[PDB]
Amino acid sequence: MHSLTPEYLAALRFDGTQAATLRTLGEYQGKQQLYAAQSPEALKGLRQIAVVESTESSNRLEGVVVAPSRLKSLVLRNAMPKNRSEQEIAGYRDALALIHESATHMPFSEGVVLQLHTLLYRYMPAMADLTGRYASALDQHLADPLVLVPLAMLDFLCIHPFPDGNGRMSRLLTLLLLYHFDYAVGRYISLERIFEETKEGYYETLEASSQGWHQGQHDVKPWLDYFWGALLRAYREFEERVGTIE
Amino acid sequence: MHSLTPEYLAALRFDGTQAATLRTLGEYQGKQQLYAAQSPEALKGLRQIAVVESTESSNRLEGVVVAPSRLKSLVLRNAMPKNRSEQEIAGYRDALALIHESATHMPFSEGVVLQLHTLLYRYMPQAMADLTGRYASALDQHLADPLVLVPLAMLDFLCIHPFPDGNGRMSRLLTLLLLYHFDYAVGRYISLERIFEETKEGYYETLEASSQGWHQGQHDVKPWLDYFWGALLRAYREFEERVGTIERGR
Ligand code: NA
Repeated sequence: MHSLTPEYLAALRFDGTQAATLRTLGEYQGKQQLYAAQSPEALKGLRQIAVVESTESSNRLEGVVVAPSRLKSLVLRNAMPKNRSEQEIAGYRDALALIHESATHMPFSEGVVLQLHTLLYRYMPAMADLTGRYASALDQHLADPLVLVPLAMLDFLCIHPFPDGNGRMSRLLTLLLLYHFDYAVGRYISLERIFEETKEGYYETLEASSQGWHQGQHDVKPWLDYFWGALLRAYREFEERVGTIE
Repeated sequence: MHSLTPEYLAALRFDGTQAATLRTLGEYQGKQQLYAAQSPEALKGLRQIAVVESTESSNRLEGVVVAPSRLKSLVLRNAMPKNRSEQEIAGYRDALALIHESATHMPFSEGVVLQLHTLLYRYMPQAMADLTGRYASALDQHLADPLVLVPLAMLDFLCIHPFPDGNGRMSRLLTLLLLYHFDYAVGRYISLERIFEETKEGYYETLEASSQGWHQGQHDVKPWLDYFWGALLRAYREFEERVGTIERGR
């Protein structure tokens, strides 16, 4: 878990641009409750588009697609999957549904990760060291959660802990950890979709930042800049739908 | 203007702590708008305390004090000053009130700075050229977050020492002015001057520390930034404690 070691984290340095990006994401989080108070009538409409786009993009990034009309039925009218592709959609759908409704009760432990992985594949016929370093980084404030969350996911993808679903699991765990710090934009704007729309950047930054990872000499700036950027696109897109402030 | 030079700003680097601090202040900034509308009563109560503390504390840091009963008659009843001490309390009172009501119509221009310095010495018997245009240039190009530009502009303001007298009080008044330009309105409900006075040792140790090698443009602004942000946090944390009390024991 080279990204979450005390040595690696204590060495991280941010330029004036990154610093401003963090302050800006702090601002968006703070206004989350205002935006809602101003346009609660808009929240339902956003959720349905997000829940569908999330299941659609997260699976399509893995080459899994279903007929457009079946996507609707599986996600919105709880339909039964009839083939391998639909079974992977219903699986992500259930995992996603649980995180949106219980993330604040689900800690980042092997138990929860295995629980979510089990849902993801429920229609199909060193996590201890990751969760521990992450837990230890929070407990000691070794870095802001907007740094730990993305580095933990970088390490998760490098660790490649399950034979299948590591990419989708990384995207599901991203929502889970963001909710632990009340970064709820993921509920009204699909992060999986935002990543799929910047698909090239998503995979280039992950590969660039996972280079030299085994030696602990990897550079996380490419992945952080991309992550914070997608998180901003989500807030700006959420803002463009529920007004602004004074 | 060694702190607001593109080279000095493009060079600044922040550790994991400083980064978390900026994120935290960003969090507080964007939430006191709804935190206000949900507790209007508590505010008006804290405001009549901060306005008195701001004037009391900003002037006492300069060794200027008045009778305890006179302080309230001057600040809350616009009483007329009857000696030099009261004339400085009254001047700050007027400049402070002007900022709390027109800050968003008062850009950081030489005009606004002199307008304020003139008020500060309204009851008394009797450079900024670049600093302002340098800050303007830094904001326009986004060379740094406003939580960096503001504190560095005040460090430069104090090092320039542009007025024969008032530079200290002026820096504290200008701090509130600039913070309002970025929606950091906690200074109205929790006195930033008082928070500085309660930690005066840190206020001066960091200003003297971060101004070493200032003329050659090779000074370390971390001591001052860390102190400033820390003070701005005590203010917001203290605002959440006070609004969480006055609204539970009605
Ligand atoms: Na909890």
